[PDB]
Amino acid sequence: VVDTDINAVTNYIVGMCQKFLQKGEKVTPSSKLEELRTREDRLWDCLDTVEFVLDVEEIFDVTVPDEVADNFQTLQEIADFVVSERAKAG
Repeated sequence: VVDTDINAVTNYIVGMCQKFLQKGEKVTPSSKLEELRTREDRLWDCLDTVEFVLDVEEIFDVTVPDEVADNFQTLQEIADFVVSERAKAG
């Protein structure tokens, strides 16, 4: 996608997140990740965030510092971070 377009990046990241989830589970950009049920029929936890951040780093070519990753609670925040990093001059 256009990696500085928040709509496109957010839609993409929602799609990525859905692959982690139990069938029929609903996720929106404002959903608290920790309230979501994963394929393992358990609630999303710190491991899922670590894995998801790595997936995002791979696809969008951004570096997420641990301090940032440790404070993510929603997909909108992740999409916002991706766009902000890609949009930065230099």
